Amino acid sequence: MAMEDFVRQCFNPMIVELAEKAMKEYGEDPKIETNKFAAICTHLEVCFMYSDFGHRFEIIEGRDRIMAWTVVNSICNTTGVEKPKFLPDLYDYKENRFIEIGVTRREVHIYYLEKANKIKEKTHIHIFSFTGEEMATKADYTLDEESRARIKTRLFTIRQEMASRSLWDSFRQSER
Ligand SMILES: Cc1cc(-c2noc(=O)[nH]2)ccc1-c1cc(=O)c(O)c(C(=O)O)[nH]1
Ligand SMILES: [Mn+2]
Ligand SMILES: [Mn+2]
Repeated sequence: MAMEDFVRQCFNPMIVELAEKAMKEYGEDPKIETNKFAAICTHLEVCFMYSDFGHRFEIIEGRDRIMAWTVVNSICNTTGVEKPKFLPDLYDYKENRFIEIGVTRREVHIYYLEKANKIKEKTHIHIFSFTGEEMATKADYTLDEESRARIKTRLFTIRQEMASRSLWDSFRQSER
């Protein structure tokens, strides 16, 4: 699979390994579910990028479940903020709120409703597309123009890379 080769070549090994771990532990093979693998990596990278543009953010996504919940509990105990039912992706120490990060091959409003419906919580939601569109709750985009622009550019580059290798048509039809 070119798709597996693309993944190993466009994401850095820590991300690839983190994505592989999370698939394999749940009995999913990244050489078979190659679109899912590419999606997990993409989303991981966005979460890491989002975190890196701030010690403003706590990274929750990408840790094992014990650690993610340890981090969430520890944030809750010290800030007082409500404990989410689902593991979010980051915590924002400036805005004092969790963030759910969405990356979608579909329209941002569509994916946004899917997320908000799933955590109907007082978690902030920020959706990115592979087209440069974003949507965030209350149109509050958390980051500055430049950090958002780097995320959008990276996502658009992944898409175009996939398109170079004729993987994009498959990739975008494999989301809900
Ligand atoms: C990135 C991803 C991909 C899939 C997926 N399954 O088949 C695919 O093509 N993608 C399912 C869930 C998730 C996912 C998305 C999120 O935004 C997210 O916060 C999580 C999470 O588990 O915390 N998982
Ligand atoms: Mn997550
Ligand atoms: Mn997410």
